[PDB]
Amino acid sequence: LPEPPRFVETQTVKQIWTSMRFASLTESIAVVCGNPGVGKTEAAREYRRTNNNVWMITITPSCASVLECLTELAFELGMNDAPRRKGPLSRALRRRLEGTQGLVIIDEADHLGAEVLEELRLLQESTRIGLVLMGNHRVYSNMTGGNRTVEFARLFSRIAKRTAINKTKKADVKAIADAWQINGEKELELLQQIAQKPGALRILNHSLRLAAMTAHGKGERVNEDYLRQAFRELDLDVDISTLLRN
Amino acid sequence: LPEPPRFVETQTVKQIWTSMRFASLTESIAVVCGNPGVGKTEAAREYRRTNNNVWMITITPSCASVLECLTELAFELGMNDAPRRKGPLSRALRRRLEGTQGLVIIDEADHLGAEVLEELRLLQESTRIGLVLMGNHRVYSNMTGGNRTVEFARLFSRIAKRTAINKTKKADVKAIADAWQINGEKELELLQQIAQKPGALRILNHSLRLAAMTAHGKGERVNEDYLRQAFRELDLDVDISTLLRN
Amino acid sequence: LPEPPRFVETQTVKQIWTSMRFASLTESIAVVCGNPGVGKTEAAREYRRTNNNVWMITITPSCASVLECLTELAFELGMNDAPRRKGPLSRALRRRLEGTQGLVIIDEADHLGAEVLEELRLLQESTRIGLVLMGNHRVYSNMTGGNRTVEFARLFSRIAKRTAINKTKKADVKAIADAWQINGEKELELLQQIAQKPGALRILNHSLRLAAMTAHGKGERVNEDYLRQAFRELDLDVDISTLLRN
Amino acid sequence: LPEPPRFVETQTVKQIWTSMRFASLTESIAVVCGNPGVGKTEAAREYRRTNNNVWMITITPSCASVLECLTELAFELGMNDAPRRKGPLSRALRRRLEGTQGLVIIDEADHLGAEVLEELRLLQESTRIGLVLMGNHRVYSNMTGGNRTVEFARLFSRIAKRTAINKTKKADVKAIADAWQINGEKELELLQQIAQKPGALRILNHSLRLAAMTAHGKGERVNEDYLRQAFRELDLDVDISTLLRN
Amino acid sequence: LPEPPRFVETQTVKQIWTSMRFASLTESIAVVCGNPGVGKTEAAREYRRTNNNVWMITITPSCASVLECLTELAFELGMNDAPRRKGPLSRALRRRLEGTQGLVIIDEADHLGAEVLEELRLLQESTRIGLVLMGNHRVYSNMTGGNRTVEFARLFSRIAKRTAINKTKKADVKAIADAWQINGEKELELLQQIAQKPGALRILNHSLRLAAMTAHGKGERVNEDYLRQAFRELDLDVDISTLLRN
Amino acid sequence: LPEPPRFVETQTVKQIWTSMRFASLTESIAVVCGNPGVGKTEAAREYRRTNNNVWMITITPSCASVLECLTELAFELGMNDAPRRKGPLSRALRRRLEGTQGLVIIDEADHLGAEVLEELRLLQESTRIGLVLMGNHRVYSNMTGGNRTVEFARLFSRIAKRTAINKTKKADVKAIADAWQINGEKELELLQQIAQKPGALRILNHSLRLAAMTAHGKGERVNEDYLRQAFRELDLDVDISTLLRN
Amino acid sequence: LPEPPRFVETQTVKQIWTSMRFASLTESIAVVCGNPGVGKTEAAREYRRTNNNVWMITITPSCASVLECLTELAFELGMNDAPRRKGPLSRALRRRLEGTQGLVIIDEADHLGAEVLEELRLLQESTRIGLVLMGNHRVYSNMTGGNRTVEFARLFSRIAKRTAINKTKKADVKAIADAWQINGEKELELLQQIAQKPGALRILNHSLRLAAMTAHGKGERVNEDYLRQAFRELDLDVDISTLLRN
Amino acid sequence: LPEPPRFVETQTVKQIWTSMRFASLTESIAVVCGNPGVGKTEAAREYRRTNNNVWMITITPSCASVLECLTELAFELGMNDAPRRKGPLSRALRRRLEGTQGLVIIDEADHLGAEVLEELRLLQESTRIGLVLMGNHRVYSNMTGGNRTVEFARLFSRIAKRTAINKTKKADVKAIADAWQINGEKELELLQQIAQKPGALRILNHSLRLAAMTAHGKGERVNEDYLRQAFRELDLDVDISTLLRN
DNA sequence: AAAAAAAAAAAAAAAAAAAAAAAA
DNA sequence: TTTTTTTTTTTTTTTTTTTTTTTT
Ligand SMILES: Nc1ncnc2c1ncn2[C@@H]1O[C@H](COP(=O)(O)OP(=O)(O)OP(=O)(O)O)[C@@H](O)[C@H]1O
Repeated sequence: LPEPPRFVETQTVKQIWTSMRFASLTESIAVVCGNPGVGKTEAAREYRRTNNNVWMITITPSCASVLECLTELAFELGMNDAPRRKGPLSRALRRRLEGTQGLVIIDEADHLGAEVLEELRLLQESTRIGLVLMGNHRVYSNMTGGNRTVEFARLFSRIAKRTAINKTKKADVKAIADAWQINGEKELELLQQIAQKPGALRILNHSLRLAAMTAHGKGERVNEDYLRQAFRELDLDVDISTLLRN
Repeated sequence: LPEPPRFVETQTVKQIWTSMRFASLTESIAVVCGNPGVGKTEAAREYRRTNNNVWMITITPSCASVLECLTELAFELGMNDAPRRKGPLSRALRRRLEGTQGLVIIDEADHLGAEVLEELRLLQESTRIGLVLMGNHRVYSNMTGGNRTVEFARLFSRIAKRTAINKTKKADVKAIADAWQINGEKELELLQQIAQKPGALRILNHSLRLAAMTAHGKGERVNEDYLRQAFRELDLDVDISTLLRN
Repeated sequence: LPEPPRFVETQTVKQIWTSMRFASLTESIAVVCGNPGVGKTEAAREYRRTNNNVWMITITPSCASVLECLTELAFELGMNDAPRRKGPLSRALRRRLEGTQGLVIIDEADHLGAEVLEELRLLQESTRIGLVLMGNHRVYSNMTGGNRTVEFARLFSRIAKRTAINKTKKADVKAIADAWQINGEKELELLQQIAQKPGALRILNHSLRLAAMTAHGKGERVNEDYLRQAFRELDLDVDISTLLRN
Repeated sequence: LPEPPRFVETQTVKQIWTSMRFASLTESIAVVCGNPGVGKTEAAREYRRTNNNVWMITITPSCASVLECLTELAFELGMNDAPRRKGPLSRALRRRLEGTQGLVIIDEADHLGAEVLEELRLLQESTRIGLVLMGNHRVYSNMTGGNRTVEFARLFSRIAKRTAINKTKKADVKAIADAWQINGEKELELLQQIAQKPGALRILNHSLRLAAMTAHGKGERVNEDYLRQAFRELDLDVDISTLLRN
Repeated sequence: LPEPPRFVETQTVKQIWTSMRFASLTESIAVVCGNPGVGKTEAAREYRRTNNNVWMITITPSCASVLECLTELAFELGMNDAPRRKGPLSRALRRRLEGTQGLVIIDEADHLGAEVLEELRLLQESTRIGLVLMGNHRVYSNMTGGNRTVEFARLFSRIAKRTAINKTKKADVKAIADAWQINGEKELELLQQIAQKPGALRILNHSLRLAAMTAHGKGERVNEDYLRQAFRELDLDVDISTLLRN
Repeated sequence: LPEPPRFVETQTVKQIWTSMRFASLTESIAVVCGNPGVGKTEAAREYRRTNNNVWMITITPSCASVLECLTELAFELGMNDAPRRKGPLSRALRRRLEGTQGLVIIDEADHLGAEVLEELRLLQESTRIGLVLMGNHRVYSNMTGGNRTVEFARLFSRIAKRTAINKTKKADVKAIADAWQINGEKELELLQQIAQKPGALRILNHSLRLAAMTAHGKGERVNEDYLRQAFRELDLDVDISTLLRN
Repeated sequence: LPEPPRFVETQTVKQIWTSMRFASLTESIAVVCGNPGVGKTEAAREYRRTNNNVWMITITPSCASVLECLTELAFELGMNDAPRRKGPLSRALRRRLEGTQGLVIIDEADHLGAEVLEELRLLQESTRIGLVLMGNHRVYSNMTGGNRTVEFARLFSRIAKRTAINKTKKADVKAIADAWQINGEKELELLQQIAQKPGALRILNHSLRLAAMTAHGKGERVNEDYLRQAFRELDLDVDISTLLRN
Repeated sequence: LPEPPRFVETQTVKQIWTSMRFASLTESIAVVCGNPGVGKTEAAREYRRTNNNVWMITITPSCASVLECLTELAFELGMNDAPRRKGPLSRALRRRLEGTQGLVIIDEADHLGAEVLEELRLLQESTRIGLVLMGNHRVYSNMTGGNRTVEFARLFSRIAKRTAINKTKKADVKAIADAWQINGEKELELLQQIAQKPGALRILNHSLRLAAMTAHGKGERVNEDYLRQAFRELDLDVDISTLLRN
């Protein structure tokens, strides 16, 4: 019956916000790398919404070059009239970002190459801001493993605080259930089981939203039956590569 | 005598449409991969024609790169003046697709590489639309099987609902026959046999259209004789790799 | 004395033309694969000459990639200003070929790989034209034999009608002899014997042209003697790999 | 005393020129494969010099790929600004060689692989010219011997006339002696003996040139003594793999 | 006391140089293969130093492929900007080497395979230069012995003059002693005995240089004692595979 | 109490250094092969440390191919940006090593095959450096024994000085004891007895270090008791293949 | 009732740990070979878990080659992006393992061939770590017995400490019983008798776990009856090769 | 009249299932070997069908090597894109089977060699699954009899539970008859007599199916007459050896 | 012990034609 | 006009190796 909670401050969200606060305070690059669906992107979005002078961009493979990444950062800054060349855009970003003590949150930073990462590191160094590189466990692995540990030496030195989010914690699903008004022990155990699945918090949110929608359509309250039905839906455990083969 | 039916709503078509509706509502990526000639592309085309704010593109090996796939998507959107660079085109697609709650159906998505699939994934994430990847069993097999379950981890994580179409069901051919005005039990059995041949509805439609054309030319009604003649035609059981040796 | 016939409509030519007409009407891929020198390439050329909206290309190993094959198809279309990229060229071909109900005859289609064949079948599907793959037994043997029957599954399902030309039939050589004004039973027997040689119809044409040229030079009518002299020429039965050894 | 004859029209040269004329007239591939030092390369060079619209290239192992062989052919054609890709170069060759009824002489053609030979065959077919292939017995042995006769089936069918040069005939050495002003019966017998050695005509030419140079230096006429001295030179009968052992 | 002679024109050097001049004049391939330490490499180096338009390369097992061998030849030619592909490099070598009547000296030619030797032979044929191949008995043994006499048939036919250097002759050591200011009969006998050892002239030069260095250090003239001490050094007659066992 | 000596100059070390100086001066290949644990590798390492323009590499079975051995040599040279192909890397090594009169110490050279040994031999010949092969008796045994004395003929001829180290000499262990401050006659006899054990100097060093560590832990001086305890340790006389059986 | 102990520090475990510590300190190869089921692999695993900079790999017959064994070691090191060639992987291992003074425990080292054992020995030499070879009596028997004591001479010389585990000792089973809370003298005697059976500690662990499971299911305490039932199970005394015959 | 039962849960099937459960629980290898046709393979297949995370492969002499056996195991796992090398395939199997608590049943394991059995044992050890060897008495006889019991010592120690199936038991045929709706005492005696014949359950099933087919053809019920006729059929007592010679 | 066959397959160039948008 | 870039790619192979097995 109640409207779904758009965002809840879980333990993982609190840790990620602490990492971003440290990055903005010490003015050094921070790495927030975790497995998919652990609450990273929504934590970054909520941090951007609730904190002034915080700018967040995502790195698509189309915006994975220096000019396109700088243009994305400028568009996030509101500089809709930014120059379309590398040098003028870099200088405009240096002028606009300086003196703000901001926090440029590079979501999906694993797509960044060496040149773009060097450009971002130089921008942070000459701007004195926080640069939170996000993504998956490839963010750290890109800066280590042979020739990459000497080319990325300066960038790896800039990294002050690094956070690894392996799996969604029990406190996270507990907070989500509390925000969803769920009290049943069986329901909590089912939510915890859904959490350990790949795409942890995404699958948890999909199951919760589908169960809430089904209960609202049927005019009843959400219980373990609706959660189980939603989790059995989505065909998560379907080996569809073998279904077509056989 | 009556005109052939352009499209008939079948069980497989209904399941695919349910998957599309779920993808558009939940705003998460869905996978619809089936064996050749099971009714995926035609159902997707009918969904696009009957529903507003629904966009369909096909992924040829020529349009299997980020720039070309984004250009195809823009051309589907009606943005005939789309930018020719990766970044500006991605931003234009983000502005155009946002706020529509649409459904971008990526037909033949098995041709997409890691880069293009990742870019489309990020576009869906930052746009809040539904992405329906189609093709064959290789769509799922690309995202699983070793090193590709950690590179495609995030893309696998967004996948909300996946639908398997191994072979066309009896209800599908029953609906096709009813739309074709076929009542004979022998004709129904012949259609059922025709469906299980490789390329189920491709061969079924070819045989039905040929039988109808032959009957109309001869001025008679369609019966089992014309169906059998059409099925014996098309040389499906011709091992044309051995008619030359022997 | 009479001028040689540049082309004669025969049984093999009639069957190949029936296959091409079926491919153009049903708008589905057709395969015309036979042994060398049976009357396939000339049949396709004559079909292109006598039928409008019919475009024929040959696939050299240099034009066996997607970009080069699409450029060859565009040049056949008269699009001498075709784009030099894969995507723009594919879209230009989609625009130009659409609405014509044409017939793209891919001569020597055995050279095409999986990528180019997949691109061509997708172009045919999105354009609603007839695609005729031509060549030798490898045209079909490429789409069967293990992993190639599941990668080429959709393309194999596209194949509506497949025609095998193992050896030149008796009616074919009879029609050619009639076009060459040959009545002698011994001459017909010699022509039939010449046909069964490898490179059947090429050897037939070479022998006929040589005999006609020699008879015209000598001022006499063509008879079995000139045919025998021409056939004993061309050194068909010369084991030239053992003449050097011995 | 008289200057050596650069080229003399021997019987083998006449046969090779007849094969070349037949290939250029019939517009079909011809094979001229013989033992080393029989006069094939010099006959081809003289044919190219004395006949217009005749182009000759040689196939080194570096120029044994499609792009490099096509570039060699273009450079022979005088197209010094030829494109550096397979497709554009093939199309440029098709445009330039078409309408000339020329004769593309492929010297050392046994080095061509299946791909390059197939491309050259298709170029000849779509250009209507004469392709002449030479080398050693491996030219024919490449297109025969099991799987090689079904892969090279079309190319073997193209072959109109094939000429074998096992060893230089008595007429060849007779013509060479006549051009060299040699009348002695012992000298003719010695030249015939020199011919039967491996590398027949190369050894013959080397011996004749050495004898002529020695006679000119000594101010005398060439006789059997100088021929014998030259033939005992060149160390043909030196088992140098055993001279080091013993 | 006097400085050692860098190079002395021995009888073996004279014979090798005669072979080089014959190869450069006749413009045909020559082979100079002999046992280790006989003076072939130094003779080639001195010929390159004292004669213009003479190019010498050595064939390491890394430079035993067509591309690397052609790059070595180009670097010897001074073409420091040679193309890195097979075809363009071959054409550049053809253009640069043509019209010079040079002498491409292939040291250690026994490492060349069939492909590289074939390419070098065709380069010499189409360039009209002299190709000199050195090494050991395996240079000729590679072109004879079964299937190797028919694959290497043309290359064997090209060979104009082949020179065998089994062991250094008495004239060689006599000239070396004369250049070294050695007159004692015992010293001459000791040098002759040193020559017959494996690595004839390598050991001879090493012993002479060591004796001269020791005499210069002691301030005396070189005599039989110093040569004997040097020859007893170098541990030539040490069965070092048995000193460890016993 | 005193720190262990890192390295001590002994008779075997002096002989090996004399061989290395001879190889670097004469610019010819030298062989230093001996039984395991005789002081070869440490002598080579100390020579590299104390002498400029001296480069040492070891040949692991993975680095026993031409490309990998050349890459090892380049990495020893400091060429961290060396090319990854055989030819360019060989030319880079030729350029870098030339004009230095250096000494390439090939430790564990018995793992090199014919190809890699030939490449290193030609590199030394074209560079005028000292190639000091090292290892065990197989270094020489690979170059003799039938067909191996004619394939390795040039390499064997180039071997200037070969040094055999069967067992560590009495002077070697005497110098080691002097560096270890050992005066007891019983201790000297025990060290000599330890020397004759297999892995002579490895075992001697292990025993000395263990005795010194035990004495330092107990606060006493090293005597015969500690050496005997260390030698009874290390379980050299344990027939561990019969302990498990019994 | 109490949970089973995952690991107990037996006397054999203490001896194996002493050997591993000696190998890591002395930086020399150690051998831990014994009869199966004595407590070797679990001791190595526990040592790896409790000590930092300790890497343990196992040698399957598929991982018995140099490349696969080095890849196994790299994967144990944590570099999932290790190069797949012999040389680059060896250099990456040398770089990563250097400066750590680690302990690479090669479990099941009896499967290693001469090449792989030599490569691991050289890696340990150039890295200064402790290589602990494990397995059965064949580990030593591979390095002794004729030709194998001279090829494996260096590897045998580098073996610092070798430890024999013939059978599980009384102290080991006493410690296991103490960790299992077993006090009965009859139970202790039964455990001792179980130990002397082949596969000593595997059988002991299986019997103890089955007895504990049966007691927990029946709600009683483990005594002599449950251990006797478990030992009579597992069908150790079943001559199953004679049951089928009779 | 009733359809034949596909499977019946017999006493032998129950014992085999108990052995498989024990193997999957104790995480140790189990051996299920018996006489041919005693209900082993079908019991294993039924257990695989009715249990999750259970994988069954058969070992034929074609797939009796390490690479092919691992490929078959991977194909059973559904990894149709498994690597083709020994090491990568072994690592992929280790990653896929780890944590699944699986049970790999190796049907007809007597064909496995020492290398493949060792690889499977190490895979089970490092994966913690249940390896069920299967076949005939050779499975155990390969692990005992001299040198085979010291080479297979570890594998023999790994074997937890071994089950012998000498012949089909009375309860087995009783359950089969009950599932086949047979009540006659004479029919039961005939089935029992059929069971003791070689190929016990294969022969019993063949006789029962033939009798049922004959009864259905004649429209009567199965009784002793039909079973006797079926048993006299199949030529079980026909000695082919003596009829042909005589 | 010796010769031949059938793969996987992974790292490394390099090089050349085509727009193609934008600022002064 | 003048320039600045820029980026996107598409093909070019090229090699180096790395077993895997299979038989005689
Ligand atoms: N429970 C059962 N009910 C009916 N038939 C059975 C049953 N178990 C086995 N069979 C029959 O046994 C035959 C083959 O299975 P079975 O286990 O006897 O083979 P096997 O000789 O052990 O096999 P292999 O030696 O190849 O592993 C079939 O005819 C099958 O019908």
